[PDB]
Amino acid sequence: GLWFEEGAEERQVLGPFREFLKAEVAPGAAERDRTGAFPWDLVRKLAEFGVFGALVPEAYGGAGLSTRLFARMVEAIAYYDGALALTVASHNSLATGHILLAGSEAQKEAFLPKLASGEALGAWGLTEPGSGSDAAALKTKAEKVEGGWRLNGTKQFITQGSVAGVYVVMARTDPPPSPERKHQGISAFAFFRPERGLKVGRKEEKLGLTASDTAQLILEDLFVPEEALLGERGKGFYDVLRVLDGGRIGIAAMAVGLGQAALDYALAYAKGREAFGRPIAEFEGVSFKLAEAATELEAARLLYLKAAELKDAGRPFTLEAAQAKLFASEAAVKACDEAIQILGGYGYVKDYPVERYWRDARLTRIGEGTSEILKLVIARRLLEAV
Amino acid sequence: GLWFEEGAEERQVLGPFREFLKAEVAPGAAERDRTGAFPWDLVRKLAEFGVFGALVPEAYGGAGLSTRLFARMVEAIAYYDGALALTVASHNSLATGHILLAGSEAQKEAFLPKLASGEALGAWGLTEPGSGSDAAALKTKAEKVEGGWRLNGTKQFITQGSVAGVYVVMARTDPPPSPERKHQGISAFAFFRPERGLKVGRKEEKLGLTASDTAQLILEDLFVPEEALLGERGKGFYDVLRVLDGGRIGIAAMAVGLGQAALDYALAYAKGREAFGRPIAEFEGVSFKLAEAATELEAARLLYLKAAELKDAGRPFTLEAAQAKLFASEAAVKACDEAIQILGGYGYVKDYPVERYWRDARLTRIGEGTSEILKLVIARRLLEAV
Amino acid sequence: GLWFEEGAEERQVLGPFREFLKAEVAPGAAERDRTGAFPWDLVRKLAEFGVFGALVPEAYGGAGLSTRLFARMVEAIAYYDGALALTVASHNSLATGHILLAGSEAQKEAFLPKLASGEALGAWGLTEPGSGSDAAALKTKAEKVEGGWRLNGTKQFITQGSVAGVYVVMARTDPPPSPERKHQGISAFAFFRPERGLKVGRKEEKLGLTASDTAQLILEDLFVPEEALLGERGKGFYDVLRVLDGGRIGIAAMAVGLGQAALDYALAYAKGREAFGRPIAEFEGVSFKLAEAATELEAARLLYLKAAELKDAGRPFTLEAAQAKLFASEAAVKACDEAIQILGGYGYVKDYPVERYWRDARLTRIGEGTSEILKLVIARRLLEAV
Amino acid sequence: GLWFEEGAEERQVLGPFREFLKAEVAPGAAERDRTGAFPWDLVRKLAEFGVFGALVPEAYGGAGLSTRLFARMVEAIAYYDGALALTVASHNSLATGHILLAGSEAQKEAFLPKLASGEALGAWGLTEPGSGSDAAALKTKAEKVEGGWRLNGTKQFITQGSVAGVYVVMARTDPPPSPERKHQGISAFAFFRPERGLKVGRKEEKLGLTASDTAQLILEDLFVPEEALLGERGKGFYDVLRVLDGGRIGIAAMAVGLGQAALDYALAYAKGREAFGRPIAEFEGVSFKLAEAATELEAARLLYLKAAELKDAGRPFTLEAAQAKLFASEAAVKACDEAIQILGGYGYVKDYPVERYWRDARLTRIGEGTSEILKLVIARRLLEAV
Ligand SMILES: Cc1cc2nc3c(=O)[nH]c(=O)nc-3n(C[C@H](O)[C@H](O)[C@H](O)COP(=O)(O)OP(=O)(O)OC[C@H]3O[C@@H](n4cnc5c(N)ncnc54)[C@H](O)[C@@H]3O)c2cc1C
Ligand SMILES: Cc1cc2nc3c(=O)[nH]c(=O)nc-3n(C[C@H](O)[C@H](O)[C@H](O)COP(=O)(O)OP(=O)(O)OC[C@H]3O[C@@H](n4cnc5c(N)ncnc54)[C@H](O)[C@@H]3O)c2cc1C
Ligand SMILES: Cc1cc2nc3c(=O)[nH]c(=O)nc-3n(C[C@H](O)[C@H](O)[C@H](O)COP(=O)(O)OP(=O)(O)OC[C@H]3O[C@@H](n4cnc5c(N)ncnc54)[C@H](O)[C@@H]3O)c2cc1C
Ligand SMILES: Cc1cc2nc3c(=O)[nH]c(=O)nc-3n(C[C@H](O)[C@H](O)[C@H](O)COP(=O)(O)OP(=O)(O)OC[C@H]3O[C@@H](n4cnc5c(N)ncnc54)[C@H](O)[C@@H]3O)c2cc1C
Repeated sequence: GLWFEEGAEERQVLGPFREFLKAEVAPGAAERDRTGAFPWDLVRKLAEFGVFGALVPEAYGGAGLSTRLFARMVEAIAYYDGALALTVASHNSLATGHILLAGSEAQKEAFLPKLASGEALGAWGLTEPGSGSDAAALKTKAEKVEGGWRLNGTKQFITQGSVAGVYVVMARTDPPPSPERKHQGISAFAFFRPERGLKVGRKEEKLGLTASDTAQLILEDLFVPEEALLGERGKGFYDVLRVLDGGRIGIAAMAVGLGQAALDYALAYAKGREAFGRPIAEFEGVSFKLAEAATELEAARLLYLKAAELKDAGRPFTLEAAQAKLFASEAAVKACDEAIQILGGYGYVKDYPVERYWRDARLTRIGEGTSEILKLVIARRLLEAV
Repeated sequence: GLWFEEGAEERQVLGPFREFLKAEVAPGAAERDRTGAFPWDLVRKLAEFGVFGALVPEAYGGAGLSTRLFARMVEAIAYYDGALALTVASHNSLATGHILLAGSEAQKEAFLPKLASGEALGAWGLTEPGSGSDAAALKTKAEKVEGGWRLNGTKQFITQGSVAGVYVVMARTDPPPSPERKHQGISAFAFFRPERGLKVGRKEEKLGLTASDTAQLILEDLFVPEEALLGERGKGFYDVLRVLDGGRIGIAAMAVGLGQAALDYALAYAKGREAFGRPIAEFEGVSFKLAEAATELEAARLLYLKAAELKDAGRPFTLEAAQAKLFASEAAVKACDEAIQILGGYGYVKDYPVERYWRDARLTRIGEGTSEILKLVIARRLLEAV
Repeated sequence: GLWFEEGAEERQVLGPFREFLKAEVAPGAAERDRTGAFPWDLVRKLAEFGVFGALVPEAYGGAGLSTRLFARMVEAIAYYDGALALTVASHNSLATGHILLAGSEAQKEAFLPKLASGEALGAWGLTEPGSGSDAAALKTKAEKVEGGWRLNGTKQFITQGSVAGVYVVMARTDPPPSPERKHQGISAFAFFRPERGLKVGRKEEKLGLTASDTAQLILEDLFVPEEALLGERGKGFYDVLRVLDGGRIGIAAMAVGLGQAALDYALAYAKGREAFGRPIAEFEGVSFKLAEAATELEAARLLYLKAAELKDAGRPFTLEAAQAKLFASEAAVKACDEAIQILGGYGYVKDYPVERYWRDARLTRIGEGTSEILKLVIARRLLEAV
Repeated sequence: GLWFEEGAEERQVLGPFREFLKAEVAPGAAERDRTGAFPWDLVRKLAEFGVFGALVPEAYGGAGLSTRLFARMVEAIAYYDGALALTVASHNSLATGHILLAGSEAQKEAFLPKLASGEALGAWGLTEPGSGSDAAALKTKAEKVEGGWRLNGTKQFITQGSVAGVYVVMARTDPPPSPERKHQGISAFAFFRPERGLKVGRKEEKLGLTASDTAQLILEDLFVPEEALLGERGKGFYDVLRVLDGGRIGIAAMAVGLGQAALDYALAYAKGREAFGRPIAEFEGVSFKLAEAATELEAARLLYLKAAELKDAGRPFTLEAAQAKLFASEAAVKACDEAIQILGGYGYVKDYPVERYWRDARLTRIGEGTSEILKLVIARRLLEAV
């Protein structure tokens, strides 16, 4: 069909997928938000579908899907369970994506098959206690030893950090030429869950996405073989930025899914709830919110589809991925907040899903580049183009 | 001192009060947000101070404070514990306020002393499952019987609903002349916790203000004596509106307190957290948020002080109370959301208080008149004045 | 290349078109904004580009272009002269579009060739002094007489009202079945500039779009032949609604053009203007404004391209055209206001074009359905879909 | 009565003042916006009200009014004529205020009587073509010569620049110790309109405030006596900062006046204009805009009254004046834009005053410190307080 809508082939995949989500994922979303229990059962079931190898080429045991279709799949998952959407998006975009992007043929044959089947979930460790937005300020170090490297440092807020079977960690291998250029000298390392040298820190409770595994990683004299070095030594940061460009498309889709769920719930609610003798949807104070949210969410969807298209075409998309994530996350969180408002007192109670949608969506304005950082990324590119 | 700042007499009360809050209330705020355990210990300690009889005249065993001072006290409590602030604000403004406003000398001597000492917490039941914003659409009925009345109906989201010793419930005693004028025929009833006829429904879990008691009340053939009728029969709605005007000043103050706590935390954090070689407070993306929030919160404070002043002067303040609550709640929630953003990933974790500040403040845009309802109230008054 | 980009065919047309605009239209834009002198000379030259018969089939002497290409052409014109863009958009979308939509073969052969060549500009009269948003409340009457009709009424703010050679006027021919169905009974009439019966009222000075011809039309027992009736008698308002859907796509494009011009100017200015030792573009207070505007403008463009595509595909597009116009107009006006701010004092002086961009763009949130009306159109469609 | 209301004394002054404004100023406001003709006649009459020497002590021939009363007077003027309000505010706050602040007894006796009577209007020249927000980067030089100084430089956008009888110009007299301390070495010079050495450049057309005199000043080896030095040599910028604090209070009041005029007009219009069978004020899309604007404008007024009070009390008010100006200007411009929207097409025509209100108010977010600069001033004060 038309570029902006789901084509026949996309519907053939997404239609059945959405029914699976409604039947198997939706029922326990509220409970998972309360308990935080990692959904191993659903991971297993999704993995059997190839969801955890979505972007991985079929040659490596993956589904070989396009960025566009995978993004739509993430939106679909997020509509029913934000935590699961983050689990799926991060696994595919970050750890797996980085190995697919910079891995040698040997590394891709060793890691990709296990990641694509779900046998091994992937964790991507960039952020640290002292550095997030300024990611190049990381302090984890990698020193050269006989047979490989010795890693020492701490990673903060790592998704799948405690359940991962494969880890990709960024560490400094060489001194930076200057503080302005501290990105130089950083390398990436890919390795299977260590027998020793890696421990999970005190788990933090989160505002939302309860069931998503987020943990602190403490690396103490962790040994990794020579084959662990991912990409060229000291040039890992450029690769990190390319990985985040792709990851941002997934987060944009995640945001749209959560915002759409909130809008859909508010629309249905406003049509059935009456006040002053008529459905509240008849008051502009409610209908205008619905119209604005619907419009912004459609705009956000078009933006992430555009970014995905550029990536699928092998063209630069840094600016476009940033714009998509920025707009989708900001619009989605606003839509969720308006949905809470439309339900009134009921929007403040956990028996209804809207308060969870907001709590889950709220992280999309922070993860993989805060909205502030993205505005810098966007402005810089705009100014360069004069 | 100058009208807009705390005078010497106000500081004499608030200064020591704030230290008490820092030492006895602040320490357990996070735990109460997780467990929802009603703070009986703190209620007892505050009650000994007269906090639960703040507006009640000294003749009835109250503290006889001004609306202005009580509002500042609510802001102070909210700064450290939103749930406790709501408990204090609702008890004083609604149940107690309604009895003080419309009670006969006999009723005030019977109820006020117990409410002012905290021996009896007050619950005010207006809202029902089918009516909130359109409060005059309530369905609870009061039928005249020998010796008094028989009440039947359900109240929704009632603060102190399960722990109250005194209840004030609104019910229809006479048929409305028309749907446009359904407010006519509604009466208010004040009574001590019933030996029978009243039961607490399934408790709902909330987005925030966890430790604040919120319950559904089910009235089944509840008998109340003739002396229970509060105000004139069928004219209780006008009184309800006057009670809400006063209550809105307290909620405005509550919002300001929560927003100020968020701003203060973000300011301190931004000064100590460094990125790209400098405190993040040095980046306009952060400092502009701080400046805007500080400015809006000060404006909100001036607005609630103005409303309080008018009430203390015995002058109309419906428009002013609505403006104060509308602006304070909207500004406070925005400030809290910006504080989450400034802390970044840390703003999304429960080890820090900012995510709780937002969750607690979020109800202020809904309770005692949603922002939408308040805009209607304000616009109507503006248009009447031409 | 990709759907959202200009295709090979589009570039071959838009490339030289833009060159013409920069050389012949841009130079006098500022002067026209000051004098309001209608650009008859530019109209003649533009007519050569197919621009005054863009959507009219080649059979009737038009250019036979797609809605998508025409929309891009309107954005291009708007980038350099907002008044000219409105002249082109209205002529094509309203008067011409209505005749193309409901005209009989005889009417199309008689009117379209003259409109499509620019020899006769078209004016569309719907709005009246007492009705705009509530367009079906028009009072202009059309009484049936021997061999035709006699029209009496006043039309307000009609584009091309004083310079038009062809007029399309909506007038009531039959009584409305009920006040709720007042849209029934309205007919459309197409006719050439009469010798009498039509006079132009006191010209009003406008905030922007100075050179765009806007006038009040006073119909005084204006006679029109039987052949003047456009569409089915009493079904004129239905055609009007269809005409507005198409028109809104053009206004959305117009808005994007003006907003893009403001953004581009602000970007160039911020890169060259220094303060405190560096380009002001290096301060986030400035760069964040630029990033947000750019993000919203690109979403707005995607929205109008989507609406144009649906129209070209013969599919429903009422909802989509409303979303495009609403989003684009609101985003463009904000971007223009931000540009004024970025230029500081220079943004307040007419020597620079940004203040004009805002004044011109400001009408896009009002014309062809105010933003408020569009939110209603949007909400209704969303709710009807359940 | 209450602090925030007009006191007995204020009403006795403002009552007749407002009557004068409505009778003598309001009638020609629209015409002056079209012609830009400086209102010399109104200046003479206003001078009678003490308005051109409002803050000047009676000893020096002034009115000896409080900052609070003067601020209310500026709001009153702005309500009817924005250009006149700027003329009064700038004359009083800048040129006159600077001489009153740093002038010696001899300078005050020589300048103030003439400025305070309106016989000599005052121009304050700080801004230059290359420096505005970064005011300390001024390039105008003051070389020491026999019996005085010789000034060379260009001043940009100077209010009263071409009609002033007294000029206060900032020029560098000594080299800056370092680029970071460039504010040191700047001096102020007060002098009467010279016979040569000062010429007015090409007048620029403005977006609004048409009748306000604004001009570029070219100083060409302009000689001024030793007595021209205002304040301590090289310490002129410190006085400049103090002058701006006071000026910002006046601009805040100006903004409130314009915003209030727009709000009042929109309220009256919405009550009388009907659509779809009822006053448009009955649609929340319109009434919510009115309620928000009214709420923000009253907060803005409270903020400027607070700042004025602190100044009158001899207490610090830098932070407060910045907050007042920032809030008032932003709120007023938004209210004016909403008024344009509420009038629909009529809001876009000059026959109605709302488009002028917006154009006039728009400068308040730029003059005497852009909103961006004010947020910096605010943030710095907040952070210094820890
Ligand atoms: C639930 C969750 C899951 C996550 N999963 C992963 C993961 O799987 N892998 C991984 O590596 N990381 C992960 N993260 C970390 C996340 O990427 C970082 O939190 C984020 O990139 C930076 O946030 P921060 O906490 O470092 O805040 P900071 O970087 O300290 O920033 C704090 C505030 O300062 C602002 N700021 C900083 N610099 C500037 C500037 N120059 N201009 C303007 N504003 C600025 C920021 O926008 C923010 O508002 C996760 C975080 C969370 C909460
Ligand atoms: C934690 C909590 C504590 C509370 N405590 C008390 C208490 O102590 N005592 C008590 O009596 N009640 C209490 N309430 C109830 C509260 O007052 C009501 O929820 C509120 O007044 C109305 O909300 P609602 O749930 O009825 O939503 P509704 O009234 O159904 O409204 C839903 C949405 O429609 C909007 N809307 C409705 N009408 C219009 C209109 N005409 N125009 C535009 N928009 C409209 C509302 O603004 C809202 O966005 C409490 C609620 C909560 C959540
Ligand atoms: C420069 C210019 C060119 C124009 N050219 C043409 C033309 O070529 N042909 C033509 O026929 N007309 C033309 N118009 C008129 C334009 O179409 C109308 O102005 C518009 O459709 C309705 O605006 P109005 O002035 O009637 O405002 P109103 O309809 O009176 O509305 C006033 C305010 O009330 C709001 N409002 C009204 N109803 C509701 C509601 N139900 N809910 C919420 N808000 C509501 C509106 O949004 C607006 O904010 C032009 C106008 C201008 C200024
Ligand atoms: C009608 C009018 C009357 C005036 N009257 C007077 C007068 O009487 N006397 C006088 O001396 N001047 C006067 N001015 C000038 C006015 O004071 C200056 O324009 C203003 O102080 C600075 O604006 P600028 O044009 O220099 O913009 P710039 O200083 O170049 O700033 C341009 C943009 O960059 C932003 N910016 C700059 N630095 C930063 C930063 N560090 N962080 C974030 N953003 C930044 C600004 O906010 C603005 O958005 C007047 C101007 C006008 C238009």
